[PDB]
Parts: sequence; structure tokens; C-alpha cells
Amino acid sequence: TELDYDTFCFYYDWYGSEAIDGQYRHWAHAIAPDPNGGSGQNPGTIPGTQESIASNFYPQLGRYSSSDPNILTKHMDMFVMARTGVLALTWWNEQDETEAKRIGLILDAADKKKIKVCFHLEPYPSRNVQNLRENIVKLITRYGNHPAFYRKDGKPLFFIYDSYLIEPSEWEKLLSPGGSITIRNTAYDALMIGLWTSSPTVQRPFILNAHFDGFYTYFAATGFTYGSTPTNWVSMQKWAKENGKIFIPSVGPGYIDTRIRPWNGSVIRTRTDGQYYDAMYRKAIEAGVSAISITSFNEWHEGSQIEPAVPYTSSEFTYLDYENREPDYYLTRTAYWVGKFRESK
Ligand SMILES: OC[C@H]1CNC[C@@H](O[C@H]2O[C@H](CO)[C@@H](O)[C@H](O)[C@H]2O)[C@@H]1O
Repeated sequence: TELDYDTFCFYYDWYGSEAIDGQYRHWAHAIAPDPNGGSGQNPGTIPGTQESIASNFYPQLGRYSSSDPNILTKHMDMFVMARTGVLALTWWNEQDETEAKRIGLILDAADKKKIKVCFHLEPYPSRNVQNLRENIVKLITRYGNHPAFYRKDGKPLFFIYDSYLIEPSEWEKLLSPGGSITIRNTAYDALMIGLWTSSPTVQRPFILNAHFDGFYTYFAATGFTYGSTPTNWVSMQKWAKENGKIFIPSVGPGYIDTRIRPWNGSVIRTRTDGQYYDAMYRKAIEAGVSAISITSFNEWHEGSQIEPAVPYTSSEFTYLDYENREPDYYLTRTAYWVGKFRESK
């Protein structure tokens, strides 16, 4: 029954409904142009109707709003079922008071089930080390005293998505102890977990020169990057341990995003009734890591979700579903692997 506080599940708060938000945000979504496609593509959009949503799967909870109190209660109950102690919240620097309100709603709901919340800092517009520092300060100031705000050994933790978009010479200003705008040894110090993507020849000096406290791999699709190739995890962990870094590999139950990225079929990983998830989670446990991240709770666009899904067919699309498993199988199977992780941690 114990929640695991070193298990981080990537959570997305960007869904809307007509009733609450005035539109089906994110269930409606632009279709992405082919990066190798022509010059003047008109890929179109997915309208977020009942029949047609921007996922290859279909949520048991329907086209829900992330601000709906009833949905938040259910999501937190699902985290309890999964034994996942930390919700890693996507964060886009929206700046509007309604972002703040929603963050406040998630924190309050989480705390009722003793779930903790940390922030997943996304590549928001014009993100750089100066406004990153500004934002880290604001988040710690605004939410640091909330009982659900995550700390590891007294420290906040931030995952930094696509951290490679900012060079190490920039990162060092923020993350070196001698950095010109350093957070080290200040009230705003935190564990900063950057994204390990490619080969060790590039990633090792990146992580060292950028002064990240750790790294994660994010991608649910095996082999999409060097970092998301689980046979690499034992050597990645040995390097991390040698260099005083926290390795948080990311595990997922599958991947498919061809509703929003029709050209991206090569990245599909079928779930094969839970077999894919089992193989991946087992690999993370075997690498002897001290923490695990799960991609994802509810990234519906990318079909990596462990949130319950239902069989559904419409005139628009035949949705995938969990096959010979119940809608809540990925939640309970996550609990199973969390228990195994705890036993040998
Ligand atoms: O949370 C990290 C990462 C996970 N995958 C999606 C990334 O966002 C991008 O893709 C989604 C659709 O899956 C779009 O809605 C976003 O606008 C796009 O930036 C996200 O950064």
C-alpha cells in the first residue's frame, strides 16, 4: 500500500472540456507536418469530438478537463493504485492566473492521498537560463510550502525536458557552484535532472559541463534514442555512480503517436498485452538505479499512458485499447513493478 517516493510519473494537465474550459483543449490538436515532407504541407487538425480525438487510444474518463475536481480525485486514486508517489507535472510557463489555479488544484488533490508533485520544465517559448532561474524561484516561492511539494533530502527536484536546447556554457551560469547566476547554495537550490538523449561521447561531457545533478531518458519507445535503449542502462548507471549523478531511467508501456504524427510509424511500440511494459520496467530494476520515471500517466497523444483506456470505434477511427487486459491493468501492473523495485532498491 505504501506509495513509492522515488517513482516519478509524467503527468499532463493540458486537457480541456467544453463544459469547464469552453473547448476540448488537447483532445483537439494540430496534426504535425512531416519533417521530411514537402515545403507546403497542410496536415490539418483533429477536432476533439467524441468520434475523433488526438490519441490512438481512448480514455475511460472521456474527453476530460484537467481542472475538473472530480477528475483530479480519480487521477489521485489511480496514482494510489499504481503506488506512484510522485506526479511530475508538465509546466509550460503559461503565466495566466488560470495556470496557477490549476497547479493549486493538483497540489491540493495530491496531498489528500499523500502524493507529491514536482515540475517537468518544458521547452517553453524563449526558455533560457535567466528566465529558467526566474521561474524556478517563483515556483519554489509560490509552492515550496505546500505539503504536497516534492523534496528529496530537503531539495526540490526538476526534470528538464530537451535540456540539450541550451548549451552547457549557459547551464553552468545557473548550475555550477561558481556560476554567475547560480542557484547552488541558495534558497532556490534543487536537483536538476537533464535529458540524456544520445551516445556517451556527447552526453557524458554535456551532463558534467552543464552541472546537472542527474539525468533521465523520457522516451517510452525502446531504441528511439541511445538513452531509451534499456540494454544501455547498466553502463549508464555505472557512469552516474562514478560521477555522483542521479540516473532516473524512464519506462513506459508502449508508444504510438500516428494520430498526431501520421508519418511517425517507425516509432510505434506495441504493448503486446503488458509484455512490453514488463520487459522495460524489469530492465530499469536490474540496472540497480535508485529512482524510476514512468512515461507516462496521461500523454494520450503519444499512447504511452498507463491511465485506463476503453475499447471504442467511431466513423472517424478505430481506437486501440488494452487488448486482453482490463482498463486498469497498467495501473495495477505498475504497482506490481513498484513493489519489485522497492524490494531490491
Ligand atoms: O513532456 C515532455 C514532452 C513529451 N512529449 C510531448 C512534448 O510536447 C510536444 O508534443 C505534444 C504532443 O505529444 C504537443 O502537444 C506539444 O505542443 C509539443 O511541444 C513534451 O514536451
